[PDB]
Amino acid sequence: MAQDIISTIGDLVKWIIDTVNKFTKK
Repeated sequence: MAQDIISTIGDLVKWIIDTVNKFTKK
C-alpha cells in the first residue's frame, strides 16, 4: 500500500524530472 503509492509517486517523479530536465518549465 504506502510503499507502492510512494514507489508510484517516485515513478511519476522520474517522468516529472525527465519532462522538467527537457522543458525546465517552458
